[PDB]
Amino acid sequence: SAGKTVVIALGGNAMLQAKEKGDYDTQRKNVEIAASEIYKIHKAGYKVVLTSGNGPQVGAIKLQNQAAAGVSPEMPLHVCGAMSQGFIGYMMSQAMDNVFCANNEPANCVTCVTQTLVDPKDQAFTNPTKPVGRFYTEQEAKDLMAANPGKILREDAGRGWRVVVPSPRPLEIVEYGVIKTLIDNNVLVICTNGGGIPCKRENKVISGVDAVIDKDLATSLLAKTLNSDYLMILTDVLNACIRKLEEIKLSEILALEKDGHFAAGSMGPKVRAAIEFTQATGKMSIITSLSTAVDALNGKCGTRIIKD
Amino acid sequence: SAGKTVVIALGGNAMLQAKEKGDYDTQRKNVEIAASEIYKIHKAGYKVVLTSGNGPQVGAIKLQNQAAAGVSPEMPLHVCGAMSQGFIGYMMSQAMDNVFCANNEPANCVTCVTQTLVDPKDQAFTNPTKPVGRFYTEQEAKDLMAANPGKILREDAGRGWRVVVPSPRPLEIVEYGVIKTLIDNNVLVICTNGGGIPCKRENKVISGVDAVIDKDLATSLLAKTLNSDYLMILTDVLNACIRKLEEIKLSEILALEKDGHFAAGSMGPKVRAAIEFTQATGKMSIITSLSTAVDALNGKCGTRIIKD
Ligand SMILES: *SC(=S)N(CC)CC
Ligand SMILES: CCN(CC)C(=S)S
Repeated sequence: SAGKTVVIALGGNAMLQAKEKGDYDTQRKNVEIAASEIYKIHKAGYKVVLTSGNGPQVGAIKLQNQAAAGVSPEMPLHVCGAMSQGFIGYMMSQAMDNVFCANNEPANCVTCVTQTLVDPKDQAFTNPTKPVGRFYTEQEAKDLMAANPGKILREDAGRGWRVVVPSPRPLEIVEYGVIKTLIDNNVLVICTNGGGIPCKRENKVISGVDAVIDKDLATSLLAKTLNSDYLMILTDVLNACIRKLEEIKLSEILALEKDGHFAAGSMGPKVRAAIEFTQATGKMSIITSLSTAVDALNGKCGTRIIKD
Repeated sequence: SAGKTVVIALGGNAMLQAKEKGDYDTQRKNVEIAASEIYKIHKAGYKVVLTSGNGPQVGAIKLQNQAAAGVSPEMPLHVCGAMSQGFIGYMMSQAMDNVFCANNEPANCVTCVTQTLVDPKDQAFTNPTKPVGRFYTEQEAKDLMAANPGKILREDAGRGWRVVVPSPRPLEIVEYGVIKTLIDNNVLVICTNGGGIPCKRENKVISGVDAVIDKDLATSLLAKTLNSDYLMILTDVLNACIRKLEEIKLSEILALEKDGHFAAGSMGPKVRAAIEFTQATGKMSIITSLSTAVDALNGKCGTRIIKD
């Protein structure tokens, strides 16, 4: 209630380790591991807003929706997104309620279904870039496409090939006002799972567009709207590398960015979201592993991005 | 801020009319027509908690998970419920946002993923009861029940066959405290979609159990815990009939239930629900149609159950 606010973005490893399978039990066990790292942040007295990504979960749901179109009507990707929030938000808040009760603190936590407005004219709708669901073999992918020419797949960090979808820039977290209310009251809020159900607003009406927003760009948005004290991005990497970055200034990480020093790995969007947050608020952004989250806040490690 | 609280439970006709197929646009429209009716109550200045049922939606998701098992990991019933909460909740909060903005009130609504504790030793777990998904033929039910020995199907109000799942009585809404924080702050809250994801607690750890909870009892319990000033079960039918029932007594409606006046149709749990709320709270339960929600509160029509 006097504690500072940290907005924390979980990554894949909160549910799926290096190419496990997305069965419920595997994911829950992963989420219970994450929930104990996050609790420490709560215990240290910070107010927490928890987001996460979508990739495998919405991918799997859209896959189940194609594979069963014969039997049950097929749902659009935005509706699949909605279902992923239900699912992810469910594991998250169940795992957080158990860690709460495992420390004899009454459960006080919610997941909010979350819409995120985007520009329908965004170039991302002509150019899918965001990998989702399962990994396929180069040859497995090559032929999956020959079957369904609509389907686009691409090679994902070398690990294999993946279905790819539109990933527009997030403009507004629709439920922003309620989230703010909930942290003002010290609720551990879970939301913006997978970046929010992409939508557009067109003369006073919101409707779902088919896409998966970047979990980092969208969490940066939310964090800066909430005028949060910290932005944390949680990976399975100990540091954002280029060499690794420890405490680093906005000026520097900026020059390092425009010189394509992050152009390879998956760190490009994360670095971009840290930068945007620190530019907009002047407060610190952190990129560390799920496993060193408290320590980063404490100054002990991670990449901490700071104002000039 | 000054408004009384009404806890409102939507029925099927909220998302599916009779003989409609459960694709997205069909469901969105029905939701949109209900958002319109519910927005009158908000305008009248009531504090609104919105709940709904699940049956056709969670059934569909479970059928998708079954049908796509060769390709994607099939998820348990409780997870499928959470996914339906995300989908219904999304549709509902988006319609609500749209009505608000249509009438120049900025949006202020959210859907909360909800868990409902139940007793793992409820008799319903070994006597599957709650119908779910789409209607089959006597023909179509036995093939399924024989290619699936353990699939269970039964008739339902005289229209055809349907999968059947444990329907345990609800003991507690886990997110209750956060829901109450929300109406206290004048957020139109949508929760308990289909009665909430059935869970059990043992040893201070919550875990999903494979059921589907009757939406009405769960809202009755929610309203009862919230100390709502009203309980509204909305249906497509306009009175809890047997003689027409207008404003009626707790003494009397109780008797009619015992003289078995609702017993075989589709009212039993709804009247039980209301009786139980008014009984524990001395507050008014209502059972009108969607088309007459305001009018009912406006003490024009309905079934208005009242204490002696
Ligand atoms: S940073 C850096 S150099 N690495 C690889 C050891 C992080 C995986
Ligand atoms: C009772 C029929 N009706 C209006 C005539 C609705 S269910 S909306």
